[PDB]
Amino acid sequence: KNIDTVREIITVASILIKFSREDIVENRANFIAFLNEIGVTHEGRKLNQNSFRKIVSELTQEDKKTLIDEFNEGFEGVYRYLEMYTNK
DNA sequence: CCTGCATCCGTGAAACCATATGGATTATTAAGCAAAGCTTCTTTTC
Repeated sequence: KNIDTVREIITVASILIKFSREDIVENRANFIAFLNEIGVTHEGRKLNQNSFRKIVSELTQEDKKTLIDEFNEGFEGVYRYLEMYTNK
């Protein structure tokens, strides 16, 4: 379904903020322009801000859990250091 | 002067005035923004 399109969204976000290029995620319209030029596609077309908030909105809680769990896999070296000093 | 004793010092187990002043705080406004809502094009139904 659309869940796979969201998977490529967060994966491109993972590469994007992983390679020290941050400022293009927090602003939204330029980010959607970036996603449209790299050629992601939900239902045969480009991405609208309404369409973006729908596809983020129309979404299941367990799938969201799956997406953040998949997202945390690249950022493992940060989290091991993060929790090694919090084992109280 | 140099051999010979003493010791002793270390060492561990008040109030105000005045005057700037600028930095800190508050108000005030332009920008912007997410969310909503027209307007037309497809898409699905009988």
